[PDB]
Amino acid sequence: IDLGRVIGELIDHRKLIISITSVFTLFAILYALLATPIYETDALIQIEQSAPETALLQSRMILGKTIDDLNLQIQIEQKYFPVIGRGLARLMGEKPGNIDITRLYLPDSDDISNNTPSIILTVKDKENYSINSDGIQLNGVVGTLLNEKGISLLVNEIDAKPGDQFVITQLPRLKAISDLLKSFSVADLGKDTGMLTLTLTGDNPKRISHILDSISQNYLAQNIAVRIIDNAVTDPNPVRPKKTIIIVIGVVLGLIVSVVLVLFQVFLRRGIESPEQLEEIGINVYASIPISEWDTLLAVGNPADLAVEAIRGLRTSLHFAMMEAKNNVLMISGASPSAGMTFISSNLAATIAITGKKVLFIDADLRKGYAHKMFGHKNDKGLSEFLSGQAAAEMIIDKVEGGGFDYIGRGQIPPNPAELLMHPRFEQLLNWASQNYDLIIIDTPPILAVTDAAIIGRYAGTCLLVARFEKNTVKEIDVSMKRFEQSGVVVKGCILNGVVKKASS
Amino acid sequence: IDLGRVIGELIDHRKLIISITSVFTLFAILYALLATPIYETDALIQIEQSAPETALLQSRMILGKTIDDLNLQIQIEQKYFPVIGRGLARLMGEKPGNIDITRLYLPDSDDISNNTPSIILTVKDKENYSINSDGIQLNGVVGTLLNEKGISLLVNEIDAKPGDQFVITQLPRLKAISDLLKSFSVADLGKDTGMLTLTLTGDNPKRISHILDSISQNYLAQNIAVRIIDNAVTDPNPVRPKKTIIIVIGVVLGLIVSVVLVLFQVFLRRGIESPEQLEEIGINVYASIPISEWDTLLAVGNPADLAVEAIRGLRTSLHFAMMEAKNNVLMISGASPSAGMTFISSNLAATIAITGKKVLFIDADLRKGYAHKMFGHKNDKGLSEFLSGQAAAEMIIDKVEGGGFDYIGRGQIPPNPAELLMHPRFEQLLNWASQNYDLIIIDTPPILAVTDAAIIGRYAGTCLLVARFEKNTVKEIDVSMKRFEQSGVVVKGCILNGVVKKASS
Amino acid sequence: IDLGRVIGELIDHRKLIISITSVFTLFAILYALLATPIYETDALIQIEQSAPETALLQSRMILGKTIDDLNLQIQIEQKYFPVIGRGLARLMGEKPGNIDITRLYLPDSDDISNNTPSIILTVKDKENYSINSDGIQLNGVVGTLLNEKGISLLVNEIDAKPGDQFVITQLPRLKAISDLLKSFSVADLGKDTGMLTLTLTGDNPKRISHILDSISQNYLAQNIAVRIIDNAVTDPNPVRPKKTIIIVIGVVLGLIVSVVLVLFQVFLRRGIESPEQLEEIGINVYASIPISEWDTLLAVGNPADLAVEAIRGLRTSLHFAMMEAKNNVLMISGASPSAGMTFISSNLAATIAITGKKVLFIDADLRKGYAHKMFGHKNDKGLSEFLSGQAAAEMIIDKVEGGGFDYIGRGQIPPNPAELLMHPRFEQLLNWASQNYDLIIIDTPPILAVTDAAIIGRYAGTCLLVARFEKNTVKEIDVSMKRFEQSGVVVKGCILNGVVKKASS
Ligand SMILES: Nc1ncnc2c1ncn2[C@@H]1O[C@H](COP(=O)(O)OP(=O)(O)O)[C@@H](O)[C@H]1O
Ligand SMILES: Nc1ncnc2c1ncn2[C@@H]1O[C@H](COP(=O)(O)OP(=O)(O)O)[C@@H](O)[C@H]1O
Ligand SMILES: Nc1ncnc2c1ncn2[C@@H]1O[C@H](COP(=O)(O)OP(=O)(O)O)[C@@H](O)[C@H]1O
Ligand SMILES: [Mg+2]
Ligand SMILES: [Mg+2]
Ligand SMILES: [Mg+2]
Repeated sequence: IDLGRVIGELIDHRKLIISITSVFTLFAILYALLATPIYETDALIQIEQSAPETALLQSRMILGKTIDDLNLQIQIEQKYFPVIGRGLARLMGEKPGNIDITRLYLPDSDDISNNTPSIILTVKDKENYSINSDGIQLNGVVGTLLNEKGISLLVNEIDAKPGDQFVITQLPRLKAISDLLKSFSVADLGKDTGMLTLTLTGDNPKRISHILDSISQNYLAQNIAVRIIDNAVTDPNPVRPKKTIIIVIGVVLGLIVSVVLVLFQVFLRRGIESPEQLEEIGINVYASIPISEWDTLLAVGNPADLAVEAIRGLRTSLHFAMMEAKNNVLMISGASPSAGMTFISSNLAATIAITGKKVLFIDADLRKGYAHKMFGHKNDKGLSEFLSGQAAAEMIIDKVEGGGFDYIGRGQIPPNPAELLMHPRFEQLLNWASQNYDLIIIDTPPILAVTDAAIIGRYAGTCLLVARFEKNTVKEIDVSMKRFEQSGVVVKGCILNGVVKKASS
Repeated sequence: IDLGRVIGELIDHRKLIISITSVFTLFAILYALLATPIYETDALIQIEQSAPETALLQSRMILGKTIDDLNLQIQIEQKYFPVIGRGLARLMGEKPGNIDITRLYLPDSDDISNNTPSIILTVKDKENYSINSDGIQLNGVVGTLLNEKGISLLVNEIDAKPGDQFVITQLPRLKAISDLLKSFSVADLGKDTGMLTLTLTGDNPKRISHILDSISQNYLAQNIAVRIIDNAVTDPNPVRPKKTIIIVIGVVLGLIVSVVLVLFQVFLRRGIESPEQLEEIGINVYASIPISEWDTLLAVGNPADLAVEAIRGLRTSLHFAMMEAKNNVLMISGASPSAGMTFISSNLAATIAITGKKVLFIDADLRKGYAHKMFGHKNDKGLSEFLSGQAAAEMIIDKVEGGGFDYIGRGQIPPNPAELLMHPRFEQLLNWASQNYDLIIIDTPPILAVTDAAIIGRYAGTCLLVARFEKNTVKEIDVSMKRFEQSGVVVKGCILNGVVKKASS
Repeated sequence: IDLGRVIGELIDHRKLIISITSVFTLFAILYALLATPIYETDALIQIEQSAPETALLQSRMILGKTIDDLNLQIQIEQKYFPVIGRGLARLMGEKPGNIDITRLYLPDSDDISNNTPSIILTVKDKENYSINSDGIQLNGVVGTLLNEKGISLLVNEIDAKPGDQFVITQLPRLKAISDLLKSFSVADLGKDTGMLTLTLTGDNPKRISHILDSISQNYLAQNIAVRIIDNAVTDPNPVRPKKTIIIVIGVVLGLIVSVVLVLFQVFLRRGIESPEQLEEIGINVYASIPISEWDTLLAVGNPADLAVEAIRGLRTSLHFAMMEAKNNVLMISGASPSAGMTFISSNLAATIAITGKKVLFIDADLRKGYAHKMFGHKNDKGLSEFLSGQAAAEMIIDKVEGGGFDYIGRGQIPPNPAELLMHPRFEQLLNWASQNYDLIIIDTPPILAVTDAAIIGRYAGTCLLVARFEKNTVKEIDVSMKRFEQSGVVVKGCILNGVVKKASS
């Protein structure tokens, strides 16, 4: 391999790479702007050791005393239905509300799994609110305590706009202790000094400072039955999410997945890339027709098309190739269907007729031939009707309107096309036509599908294959040439079709 | 690869390398001369340990006491609108001013984000000043305190020229402590001694000394409720920016990016570099025409041009190549447009006519032919009009004024050029002309674009391709030769055009 | 590569290597003999630890007390205008003078940058002196103190010749302390003992001993409110500059830069080195003419020259090469101008005429031909006048005086040389001359520049190229041979010219 090839492949697939990288970067930006910020508060205490004090601070007694003091077993969560509602509310500048609950007691269903009872509180005004646990609706008022339906609740100082909802959960004490212990860290920072740094992370910058102050005070009171140097304060810059590293990771991930996909697609290509691939085997490529981005003939609708220019190049190439041929019959065929045989043949006939030579076009695709549709037709009396014997040699020839050449349609689809094409009346037709016309072009089905082309090619002076640019492979074209030679038909060469411009070439 | 090639490439691209390196060095010099200088002050104290004292010095209690003492929570910044205004003011020798503020209290909006209120003070004279916070204009006087609009301010000892502006911010205490702690360092320097080195970096050489003295005094007073050996002094040589290393890094970065760009451009070149590239394939290069830096013929305006000398070399080469040819018709063609076919053909006709031989020039570029413009014209009755049949063989031939040879213009642009060129009247014209002239030169469109050149080349005794120096590639020229041979036209050889002098060759 | 080639290259470039190495060694010797000597004084004290004492000795309190005691803040420098004046004065045996200043107080301008005020003192005699600070001239006398113009000065014991000048600077205290601390070192030398070695380097062998004694005494007095074993003494042998290592480094640096330059020049050579380089391609080198270090013909002025001997060798080689040639016309040409075509042709004609054969010399360089100047001329009626038709075949032939052969000059420079040379009168001239002379030699312009040589070579029986020894390359000669063959001219071979003797061959 070489650098030029890889750079060309990257240039060709630029749209895919850009789209994938942009999608990944957009997802990264959305996550980094919608993820909830996490603040960190710190405190510094002095040990008058410090190896067992790390375990004493994280023991369930200290944390449990803190949780009992601060009522951390009442989980209040602002209610947003979607997974991005909270982030959108924060971005729009909306101020989150809060409720001070000093007493909560749910009926404690305590089944096998749901060990955490929860209710939903809807704020109707600054004073009253509605409560629903499992569809049971109740009404409560700030101030006076509520003892109804096995539910006890005391709510103070609602701070939210009316219509807001809050999920109130009474999680078990061990769950609260585990949650507190997950986000709480103790370090020595000197490995020998009495200095201990206590760290607590959480999404509420004031609550975490209060929690760490309570932890420190409880530990201090417990020890004297240690010195608090730095009481806990919260860093106003969140520690998570780290937006810049997230976005950089997203961009690099997009680039690497795009490069992997591009390499995978490149290594899985088998189609023909250039005429030199065919010419390595020993197949003369007589032309390369580009894609015409422009039920009518292109050589007639848009005579100045680039594809028609390539076809004129093919015409002047054939005027020299088709010399010293046994007759004036040219047979266009191919390996696979929808390669361009009818396009090539019809347009070539048009470009050769505009130069003043009489041209006959025969649609010998007795199976899926649509030439009569493209030329303007009387569908009666095609090639089939002549071959089966129910027509004459003069009632099957029609004239293309915007063309300048005659044509013979397929006719009705027969049940035995390959056996009709073997009748000697076909050779009689070709011998008769080879005296009233200057050129005869025959369109045929593929050869890798059926065998009609190989029957027709016996009476053809020149035979050319059509290879589609990306679809067919060199193996298919070689197999087709060999199958034609096995049946006694000499293929003059190939015609690459549907070519497009690639920066890797 | 070899050393000579890389040295030649470096010599050829010297201008690009010099420009890029100079731009990078200029940017580095601008940064190193405009970046604000940062001074460093040091102190040395003695510990009568020293592992917890590093944490005690950087604790928020000591720094907070220092900040409360020195009022470091009032941030005063000189106002320069651009990002280089301060550096320019320092370079021009301007003395920065300062204000001693002993009391500031802003209304403390304290919204979600802007936790730091700020005002702008404009100095009108040595005594009075103007204040604007959010468009609210107020006037104040040094001395008497200001208590207006929820704003309290006491300003003493303004030292600046009138018209200067100062941004006064009241940043939060924790922000001030964090900023102080970011630029403050403590080290032991012996890992066992009681000697501690305290270091403080800042842009004001006196303020940092005062701050470090206050830090040391506060720590000393706290401990006795330690010895100060070296009170803080400031090194007058700034520690940042380090100009020499910055400039060296800039120069080396410029050199490496220039070398990378040069290597990238060299590895992405595909055009023809020397006639030997064409002669490897087996194409006889008959000449190499240099660029003529000098609507007129070069072989006439400047007969002593270097390009005309190369064309005379081509003329004497052709006088030997064109022997034993079937007729006296020469066809100049090419692979891509704007390669030099009309330049080469017209100048060659001029140089062959100055030697006393009758020369006919034909502009068979029926699509974009401008020869009549270059020769002085009566645009009627060109090649088109003759081919279509509406003109005679004698009404199309005109004479070049400063030339010495006849010519035939294209005429009106036809709708079917390639089909006009196939008429036998073209061959009749060439056969008639081959008896009244000594040489016939035909200019043609490219062959990779259209097929006109391949129609004309049937009646041409000699055919030569023109390859542009850097534009065309060996692949294009090989494809063109093969496409000409496929149509029965033997190409004698090639003509390299637009050559320039490269030190890598 | 092989050892013989590199040894030969080194022998060939011996002069360059010797010159570069001698220049580098001279610069090294000048630096090592003009750099100011730096003495080192040492002391040894005993610590009754020693880790904090290193920091206590280098603290600003001890050094500041020393500087206040010894007045190290008054910098007195002997005035020499050049950067080598002090070294020259020391080498000539001149004794430096000194002044004891016990009180200095400058006005202390104290601007942004110049924090060190300074004055210049000129010694008029043993008693009085002149002072200038910024053009303000004052006169002072030893003894009585000076208090004038904001300048206070007390000068004692001037020791210098009259007319000497001294720069007196009052540098800031911190600058003096930093300078003292830069050259002062403390070491333990045992890592555990109480022994401390104090080291001080400076250019005054007595002052540094006094300074180190003061440092030790101040530290000793401070500690007792330690034992001084070895009071400071100065090593009379300077520690810097180390002359021998400096000179060795200079010599080795010169050798390596010379070798690098030689290798770079060798790898950048492209010219022809030996006739075998041409004979590899398949070009017969018929001679190799050496440089003639000796407006006249060499074969006439100095017939026994070595170059004329090589030309006689070429003559006897040609007498065999030029057999079976179609006529007796020899054409000397070349690739690039100033290769030796006229030298070779004229001298060859002289050496062939001295053997009794009639020789005609033609100067067909119609552009820059100076043969008539070298032969003695009547500049009228040259080749140009004959070709244009305004002269006869007998009025253009002249006789060389000290030669023995006839010649034809170019004549007036024409506007169309290449088109004059194509006239059939040139062939008529050559055919007429080929019957009255035994040999005809034609001198021509280069072929890589113009095409005249290729026009003339059609009528030349033998054609030889001239390649200059170092200038031309094998590529140029191959291109020239190919361009001659493209135009139908067979080049018999080459002639290497301007050869010199190289030890690498
Ligand atoms: N170079 C081309 N540019 C534009 N359209 C093309 C080109 N080649 C084929 N086609 C069109 O795509 C369709 C498939 O080609 P077609 O020749 O009809 O199939 P088949 O090869 O099986 O006979 C057709 O409608 C044809 O007009
Ligand atoms: N060696 C050259 N030196 C100077 N100008 C040139 C040279 N070769 C081509 N040109 C000029 O650049 C333009 C493009 O060349 P041209 O021959 O006219 O295009 P084309 O090859 O398509 O016929 C022209 O204006 C031509 O005069
Ligand atoms: N081997 C040589 N020894 C001494 N002088 C030489 C030698 N070769 C050429 N020259 C002199 O150097 C100059 C350049 O050579 P010359 O033959 O005149 O140029 P050109 O090859 O273009 O005709 C001349 O003055 C010539 O006399
Ligand atoms: Mg079909
Ligand atoms: Mg053109
Ligand atoms: Mg000369």
